[PDB]
Amino acid sequence: QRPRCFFDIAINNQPAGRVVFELFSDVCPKTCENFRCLCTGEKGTGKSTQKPLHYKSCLFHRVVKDFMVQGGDFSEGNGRGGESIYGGFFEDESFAVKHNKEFLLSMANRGKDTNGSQFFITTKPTPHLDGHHVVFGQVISGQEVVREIENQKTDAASKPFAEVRILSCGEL
Ligand SMILES: [Mg+2]
Ligand SMILES: [Mg+2]
Repeated sequence: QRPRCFFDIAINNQPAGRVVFELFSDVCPKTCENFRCLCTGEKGTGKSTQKPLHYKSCLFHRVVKDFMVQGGDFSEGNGRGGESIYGGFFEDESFAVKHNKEFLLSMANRGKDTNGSQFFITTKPTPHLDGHHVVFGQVISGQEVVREIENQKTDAASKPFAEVRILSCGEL
């Protein structure tokens, strides 16, 4: 069975609901294990960042309407940071799953083989990302929460003016 993970979201400290993901561990096992462990916090402290390998209290720092919502920068909160559970970054595992629909879970990166902790959730088909970002899961519930994140007003760097925070997270 494929694992299922969750985020409980708050927007300016007001609960917005839970997003649940299914992870395609049969396609991208190393990528899925990283995300799963970042949900539970179970791998402890990031090697280079020296901060918890954990999405708890992390933000959705980049929102682009009709494109995606992105988070997981636990160490800098702005896209510059993060790290994987393996230390630093890990390689792009599979391009098998297409970015052909809303509500797919995919790895953010800064070029080839730079997977860390940052992830995004598509909000429309984004096929041009195929071969660039590894899709590794999908929303199963909480689509309306994702839409509420997507519709946030953002600053000049596409960061929501509201704090879109992962209040709690884990594995089901
Ligand atoms: Mg390779
Ligand atoms: Mg790129």
